[PDB]
Amino acid sequence: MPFRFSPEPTLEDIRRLHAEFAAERDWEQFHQPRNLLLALVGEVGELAELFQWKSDTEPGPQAWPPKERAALQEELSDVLIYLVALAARCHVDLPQAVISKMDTNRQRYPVHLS
Amino acid sequence: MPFRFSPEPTLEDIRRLHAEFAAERDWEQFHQPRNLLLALVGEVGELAELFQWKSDTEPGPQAWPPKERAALQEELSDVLIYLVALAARCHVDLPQAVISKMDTNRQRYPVHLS
Amino acid sequence: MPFRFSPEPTLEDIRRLHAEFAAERDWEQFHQPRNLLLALVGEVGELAELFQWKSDTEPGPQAWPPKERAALQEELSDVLIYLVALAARCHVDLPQAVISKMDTNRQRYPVHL
Amino acid sequence: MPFRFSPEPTLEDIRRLHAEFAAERDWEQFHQPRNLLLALVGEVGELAELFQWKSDTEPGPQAWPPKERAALQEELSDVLIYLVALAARCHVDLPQAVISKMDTNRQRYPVHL
Ligand SMILES: Nc1ccn([C@H]2C[C@H](O)[C@@H](COP(=O)(O)O)O2)c(=O)n1
Ligand SMILES: Nc1ccn([C@H]2C[C@H](O)[C@@H](COP(=O)(O)O)O2)c(=O)n1
Ligand SMILES: Nc1ccn([C@H]2C[C@H](O)[C@@H](COP(=O)(O)O)O2)c(=O)n1
Ligand SMILES: Nc1ccn([C@H]2C[C@H](O)[C@@H](COP(=O)(O)O)O2)c(=O)n1
Ligand SMILES: [Mg+2]
Ligand SMILES: [Mg+2]
Ligand SMILES: [Mg+2]
Ligand SMILES: [Mg+2]
Repeated sequence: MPFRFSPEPTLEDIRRLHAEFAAERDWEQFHQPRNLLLALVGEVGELAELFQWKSDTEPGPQAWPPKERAALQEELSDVLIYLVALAARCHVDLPQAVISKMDTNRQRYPVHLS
Repeated sequence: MPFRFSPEPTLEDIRRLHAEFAAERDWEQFHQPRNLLLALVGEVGELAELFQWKSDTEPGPQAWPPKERAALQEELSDVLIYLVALAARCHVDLPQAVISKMDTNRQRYPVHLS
Repeated sequence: MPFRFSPEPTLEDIRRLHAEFAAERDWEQFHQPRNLLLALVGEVGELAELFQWKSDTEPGPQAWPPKERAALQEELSDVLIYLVALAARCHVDLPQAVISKMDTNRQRYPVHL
Repeated sequence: MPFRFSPEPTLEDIRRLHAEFAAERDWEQFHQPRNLLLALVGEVGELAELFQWKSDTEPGPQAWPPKERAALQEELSDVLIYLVALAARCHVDLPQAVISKMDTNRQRYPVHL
């Protein structure tokens, strides 16, 4: 059956949620751009660890066991949360940046040359 | 003045945009989970390169020159695009995964213990 | 007091040690190039975690506390071990590759500029 | 024909070579621990880029074409050079740390299990 994401939360919603979470704990001081970037790298590491010993032939993530699916959800989420936090801290409008990048991607790879 | 993201595109919008982009070029074959993960790692590398030689004291990303701001927008976007693609390819509902992770984050770090 | 690395183990020594370690456990099957690369990325993550919340002003790694020095030693080592394993699995002569790269680095960055 | 690394350069040799390279260009200022770490992450990205679109079935890195072998040598080397630089900047004796980690690895993964 066709797979889709839920319509919410949006990236703005996530930005706002993370900002409130950090503000309640007085963590703004820890959230400088290079801290957030290094935290992002750490979470990408954790995500990679889930895949590192998977063979070419064994079942893919759609079929992993419950505890492994849970970990996968969690690490994908941790990466997104820091990416949002980082983008916001740099005053980058991430949704609109993605539109611009996708337009650039189309120009670099025209369908008739691929 | 207060900074916010635009309300669109949503993560579902980005998922759909990337899927159409890949489908037009017959790239589904290249987009297996471990390919997407390695591409994500590559983009995180490019993002890190923008920050690597910045000193502690010099101005932050909010004040970088136009070409550096453009690169920053682009690499943040490339990371998000592959993260979305990866989540979708694993049938993870990324927005709802983030809600669950944020709830877990609150439980691990109660405000009165921090 | 001048800082230096110890003269051993060499990269070849590390290669041989890791290969024997893996061979004793019948782990050759797990050590394909893309597995090793992803494991390397994981260990780079662990290394980054040690630095992620450090401020500009607090003490630097030369002065970290004992437990943090120990963790730093361990994660730097984990990165090196997988890098060696990956290079060896690809039949790349890593020490000689480094010489070649350093030569190229000199050319790209002339001293007078 | 057995695969081995060359016996030189050693990690100490690489340390000394990189330190002189940086010192000649007055780059000590750029080489703070977190700069070196981020540069390392960048080079791990470049390494990953070489592998990212490879299929399961096409030839593996032992059999890659000449230009791809050259790139692989270079990116493996870039990762090693920054790892050495970072370890040295933190006054970590990387060869001896690796021995300690390998010992710990043996304990965590006993051969009989
Ligand atoms: N200083 C911190 C600590 C945690 N988190 C949030 C974001 C991640 O989703 C998660 C990571 O938590 P941990 O590093 O405890 O696993 O918690 C945060 O934003 N800032
Ligand atoms: N096989 C590919 C090649 C490119 N891209 C898209 C996603 C990134 O935003 C950007 C990366 O392009 P490049 O690797 O050419 O810089 O293009 C993709 O989804 N799949
Ligand atoms: N399949 C494995 C598991 C572990 N290790 C070694 C290399 C690292 O130095 C350390 C990583 O162990 P862990 O992932 O248990 O921390 O042990 C290895 O070579 N291959
Ligand atoms: N500030 C710098 C710039 C370059 N390099 C060296 C280490 C790497 O092997 C290579 C990276 O160069 P580039 O980033 O120009 O590819 O050159 C370095 O040690 N310090
Ligand atoms: Mg995590
Ligand atoms: Mg990019
Ligand atoms: Mg480790
Ligand atoms: Mg490089």
